[PDB]
Amino acid sequence: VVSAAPLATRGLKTINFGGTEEVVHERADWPREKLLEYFKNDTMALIGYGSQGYGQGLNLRDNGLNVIIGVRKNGASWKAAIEDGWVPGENLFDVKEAITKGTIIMNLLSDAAQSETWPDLKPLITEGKTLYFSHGFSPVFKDLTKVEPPSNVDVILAAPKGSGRTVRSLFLEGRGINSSYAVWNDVTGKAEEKAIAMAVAIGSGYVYQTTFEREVNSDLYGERGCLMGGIHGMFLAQYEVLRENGHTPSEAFNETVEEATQSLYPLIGKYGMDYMYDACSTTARRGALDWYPRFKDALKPVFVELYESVKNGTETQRSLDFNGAPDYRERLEEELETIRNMEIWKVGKEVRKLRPENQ
Amino acid sequence: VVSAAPLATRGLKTINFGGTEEVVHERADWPREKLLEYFKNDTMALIGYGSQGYGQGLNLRDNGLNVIIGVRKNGASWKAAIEDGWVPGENLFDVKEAITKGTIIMNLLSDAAQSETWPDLKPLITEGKTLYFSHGFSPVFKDLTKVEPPSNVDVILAAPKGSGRTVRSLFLEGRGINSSYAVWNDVTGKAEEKAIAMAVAIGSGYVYQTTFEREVNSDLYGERGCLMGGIHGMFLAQYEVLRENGHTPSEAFNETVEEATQSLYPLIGKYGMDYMYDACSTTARRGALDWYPRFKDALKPVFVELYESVKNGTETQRSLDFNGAPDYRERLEEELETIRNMEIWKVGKEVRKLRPENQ
Ligand SMILES: NC(=O)C1=CN([C@@H]2O[C@H](COP(=O)(O)OP(=O)(O)OC[C@H]3O[C@@H](n4cnc5c(N)ncnc54)[C@H](OP(=O)(O)O)[C@@H]3O)[C@@H](O)[C@H]2O)C=CC1
Ligand SMILES: NC(=O)C1=CN([C@@H]2O[C@H](COP(=O)(O)OP(=O)(O)OC[C@H]3O[C@@H](n4cnc5c(N)ncnc54)[C@H](OP(=O)(O)O)[C@@H]3O)[C@@H](O)[C@H]2O)C=CC1
Ligand SMILES: [Mg+2]
Ligand SMILES: [Mg+2]
Ligand SMILES: [Mg+2]
Ligand SMILES: [Mg+2]
Repeated sequence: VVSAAPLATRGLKTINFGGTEEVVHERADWPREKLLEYFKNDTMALIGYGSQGYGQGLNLRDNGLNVIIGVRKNGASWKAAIEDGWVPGENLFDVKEAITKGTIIMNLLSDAAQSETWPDLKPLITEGKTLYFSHGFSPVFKDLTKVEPPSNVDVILAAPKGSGRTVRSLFLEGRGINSSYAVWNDVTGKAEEKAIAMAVAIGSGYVYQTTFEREVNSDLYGERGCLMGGIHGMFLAQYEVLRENGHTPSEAFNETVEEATQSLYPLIGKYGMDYMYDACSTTARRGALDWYPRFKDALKPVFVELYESVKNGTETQRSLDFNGAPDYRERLEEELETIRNMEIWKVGKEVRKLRPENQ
Repeated sequence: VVSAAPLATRGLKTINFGGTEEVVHERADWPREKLLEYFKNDTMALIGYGSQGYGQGLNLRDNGLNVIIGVRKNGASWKAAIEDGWVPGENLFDVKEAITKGTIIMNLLSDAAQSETWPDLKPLITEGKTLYFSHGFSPVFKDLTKVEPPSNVDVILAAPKGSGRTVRSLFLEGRGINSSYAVWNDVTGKAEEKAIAMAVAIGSGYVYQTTFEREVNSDLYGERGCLMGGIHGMFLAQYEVLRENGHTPSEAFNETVEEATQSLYPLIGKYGMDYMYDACSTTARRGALDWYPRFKDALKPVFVELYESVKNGTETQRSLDFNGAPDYRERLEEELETIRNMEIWKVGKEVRKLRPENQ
């Protein structure tokens, strides 16, 4: 087996992250007036209107860039875009018409739909246009997705590390979700610059460098891990043991979910894990130092196995097969309903309702 | 084996938490004018000045209640109290002098020190005084702690389910950390009223009923689990596998910690797990739905181990031994230092410095 060329500083500004210098761009490198000048002849055609099309699109619109939306006419996204103020015929079109109008084509359809639609959209990404992704899913797993970007266009990526809903809300607050950028194909000598400028234009906080392959392996891993799948499994397991030993729902929920999200996890994020430890009792410190190695070892096998499911392509197959179905929306909502109806989340609805700021 | 008596509704106001009625009190039940009248002849002597002494004491002081601090003279607590505006000889004294002046003795020493000082403090908690804890640790594990509260005083508990730093900061926003309340001994018929009034007076959000035994068991189990020990272990294991497969630190940290605390975990806390899932991509939802039952299954044995270590007394014994040492501050700090110097947390420093709100 073969190794991989490292990410290259190229003499650019860098930050030392715990022993590795990484390429990093910050908002002051791309102020609003500069972005407007840089893109003054461009049209961002944003294809798709999931939460990334929402957060990236509305941030581009607010920053004054010439952005339009392309989605299946009279589908769900179409109406969702209308209710965010995109006007059919002005800056909301069907997919083919948006691509004809745009110079930068932001493929923000579902990863499954990126594969399904690609035979039809590829002839429209002509010379002089730029093809943009927010995930390496489609072009990297070509054996399963059949997505081959044309060799005569720049192919760039900007990947916000957060929910599209928080890409929007943080930007409104003066904050911002971090983004990866990557170049998959550079034909002009400007793909990188466009990827970094795009990354700032969509409201990112800081931008750091990756590759399409690194990004898709990280992303697929994390969302299945602690970002979404792990944290939920953790909550479910801890809550169940408490309920089986007699603890009332309110007690078990406050000791599992509420204390975490309303107190301790925000301290981790504001000041780091040691600060959060030091903000709790000597008892909880002794207890937490005792048991985090036991939790690390219980989960490490699960994590190296999940990374394998990502690398070999199983998780990609799963998503292509489930989300590639026309009724994917209806059956995903079925499984979300199962989450909704678990005791722990029925209890959560009541706990949240009692918060002083919801009264 | 022996069973236990359930919690008693007693025909009080109740809230249904997923099929269980629970005694819940709200701030509206104790308006500020009521509180200040109810406690007008009392003195809260608050013993200790960790996070809870800081959070509860300053909330009582700002609320207008007659609170004083009692801590070892010229130690760390004493220094911090003086910085927080407590005045020696006015509302800041040593432990014995404070107890002598108080009518409600809030024992907020470390759970190891509660056991160490208890033979000297017990004779000072005389008839007409009230003993108060924020943790069932001492009286419930009497065979290990040797804490036996006097039979002629009320003994009560209000346990804020969050760090004392958050008890303080939420109070200053008109929010609040929720509290358990419980009664160990009631010789007046007024112990419950007092525990609930204290829970509200120290700044709690809503107050639900528990017992001393139920509180300490769920509490010790919670902090060792996903509250502090469990979330740390998950972070370390997920981050290590990523670093073991070549991902840069900024990528591995963002895909593990930053996106979690800055984006997705706040969504869980504000609207529940299903809302968070629906705010993410169709690929993320497919993966999270495929893996949360796997993480639950891999973790639940660790949690049945944890609850048994809490139940039988190993955890309490562990904390009594380690924290009861005189140099507990520097011994605990040393272990906190290993955390600070972990690659993941050194990286997090630079990640946090790059946030736009921190410029
Ligand atoms: N968020 C939290 O902190 C929570 C804690 N609780 C409970 O609240 C109580 C207080 O916890 P917390 O505020 O964290 O306190 P800590 O665990 O941080 O204990 C620190 C306090 O203990 C004193 N102390 C320690 N050893 C001794 C000793 N040998 N003799 C005399 N005093 C001593 C310290 O004085 P010095 O500076 O001189 O060492 C200081 O006032 C505990 O029952 C805890 O379980 C409840 C909910 C959560
Ligand atoms: N927070 C996030 O969502 C993040 C996601 N990304 C990446 O951004 C991209 C978009 O994700 P996200 O915004 O969540 O979108 P979703 O995964 O929710 O996809 C929804 C969009 O796909 C369209 N679509 C679905 N099926 C089809 C189909 N058969 N034909 C045409 N259009 C279809 C929908 O239109 P319709 O209503 O008509 O079905 C809608 O516009 C992905 O590459 C994702 O991995 C990047 C960072 C994080
Ligand atoms: Mg991600
Ligand atoms: Mg607690
Ligand atoms: Mg505790
Ligand atoms: Mg993804």
